[PDB]
Amino acid sequence: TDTTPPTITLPQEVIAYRGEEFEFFVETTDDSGRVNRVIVRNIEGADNSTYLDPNWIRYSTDNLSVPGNATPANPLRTRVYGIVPINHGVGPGDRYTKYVRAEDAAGNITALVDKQSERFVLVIRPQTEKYTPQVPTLTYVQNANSLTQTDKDAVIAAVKSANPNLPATSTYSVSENGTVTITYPDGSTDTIAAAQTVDTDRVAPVFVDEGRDYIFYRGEEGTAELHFYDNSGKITNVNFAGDLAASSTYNTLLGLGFTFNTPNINNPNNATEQNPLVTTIRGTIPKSLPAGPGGKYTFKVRATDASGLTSEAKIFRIVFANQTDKYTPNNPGSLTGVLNPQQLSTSEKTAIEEKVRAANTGNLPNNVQYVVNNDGSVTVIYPDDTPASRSRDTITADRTVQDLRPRNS
Ligand SMILES: CC(=O)N[C@@H]1[C@@H](O)[C@H](O[C@@H]2O[C@H](CO)[C@H](O)[C@H](O[C@]3(C(=O)O)C[C@H](O)[C@@H](NC(C)=O)[C@H]([C@H](O)[C@H](O)CO)O3)[C@H]2O)[C@@H](CO)O[C@H]1O
Ligand SMILES: CC(=O)N[C@@H]1[C@@H](O)[C@H](O[C@@H]2O[C@H](CO)[C@H](O)[C@H](O[C@]3(C(=O)O)C[C@H](O)[C@@H](NC(C)=O)[C@H]([C@H](O)[C@H](O)CO)O3)[C@H]2O)[C@@H](CO)O[C@H]1O
Ligand SMILES: [Ca+2]
Ligand SMILES: [Ca+2]
Ligand SMILES: [Ca+2]
Ligand SMILES: [Ca+2]
Repeated sequence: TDTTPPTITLPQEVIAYRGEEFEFFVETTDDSGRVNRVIVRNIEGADNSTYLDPNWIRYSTDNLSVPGNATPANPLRTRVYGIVPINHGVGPGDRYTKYVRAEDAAGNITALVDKQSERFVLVIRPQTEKYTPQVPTLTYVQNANSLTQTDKDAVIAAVKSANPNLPATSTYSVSENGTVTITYPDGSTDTIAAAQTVDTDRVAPVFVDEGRDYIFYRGEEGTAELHFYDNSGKITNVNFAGDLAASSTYNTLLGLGFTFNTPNINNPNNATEQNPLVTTIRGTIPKSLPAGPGGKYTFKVRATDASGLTSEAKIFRIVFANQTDKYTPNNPGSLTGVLNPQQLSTSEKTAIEEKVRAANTGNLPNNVQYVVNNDGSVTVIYPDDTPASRSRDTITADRTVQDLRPRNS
């Protein structure tokens, strides 16, 4: 006859967080392979007792009283589960020792012995003891002792972003100096100290292209890309009219129809070292302005961050240049024969221009004017050429002309 009770395997300690659900499994086997009952109960009561408290601890066995439910390979599984009430205590006495018994098909039941037989300890802990908040990226403010409401909202957002595994219903408050209090649904809390959340914004925005000269070719549309970042990574305004003198040159550039575009000026995180704020200046220096010593505009630009720290006016220049500096003419594919190198005919000059034009398509601007001189050399005149600023190239006669006179005897 089967005279042996079943074997019960279960965790000795189960940590349950106040307000959340818990669940774990009891595994029961017997030598006979069959178990008829699994029970969870308080230690007190008679041998036949099934009384268990509190009401929220629950349990269930899905396959009781069947052959093969309880062997080494197909153990009987009992689910113990429930939801800890939201107002439960979390003091050292907020724990529960409950006893587990099993009975086989021949009636052998496991022994029940206070503090000695099969049992688990259910310990109730606050939700804060389950989570460890990640420190956020620093938020830079005007005054670390007295944050504004947009500073507080900026800290909360950066704490939320670094902690996406905190409970959905967690509430957050930021103190006057930035100290973050995370409050969990059970009322337990957590604090991020001001040192890890905020700092007084002390450094103004950096103009990366300080002292740069951007070459604009007269008569050709060009662009200049200006770069700024900030330690906060946020820039709220770029100013080109800081003082009367900067306001005048800048106003002069707008008169020529230049535009100034900063597409990400109203966005957050728009100005970091890696991904800097970009101002693009776009326009054409007309040919009426000549290149040379005074062919330039000196600008002073200032940028401000969200803490209102404005930088000291910094400098860049637009520098005018002639189209000749940018282009280099191709030589024609063959020379043109001339009866007299001293003085080319009209037809001779015409064939030369045809070949020089044909060799430069895709290289020089389509509206370049070629002047074939009397000696067969070629003046290339670019569209921006003016008396006050010449923009021309020369192709020498030895690249365009071939003597066709016969040789002596
Ligand atoms: C049989 C014998 O010699 N003596 C027992 C005596 O031990 C028993 O006291 C209960 O015994 C169990 C034994 O596992 C625990 O020690 C009970 O204490 C705890 C628990 O851990 O379950 C303490 C805990 O702080 C309490 N939790 C809370 C939130 O207060 C619980 C809780 O009150 C109980 O689980 C109630 O359901 O008790 C200990 O009380 C008593 C039986 O009453 O006397 C002999 O039977
Ligand atoms: C503020 C002070 O103490 N005195 C200012 C004096 O600085 C200012 O003179 C202008 O200063 C700016 C600097 O902000 C430039 O240096 C101006 O010179 C140039 C330039 O911008 O490089 C010279 C250049 O040849 C000019 N380019 C042209 C004509 O193509 C330009 C251009 O005329 C201006 O940028 C147009 O605004 O100027 C220099 O004139 C004067 C005038 O604002 O006011 C005093 O009070
Ligand atoms: Ca047995
Ligand atoms: Ca915590
Ligand atoms: Ca700053
Ligand atoms: Ca040239």
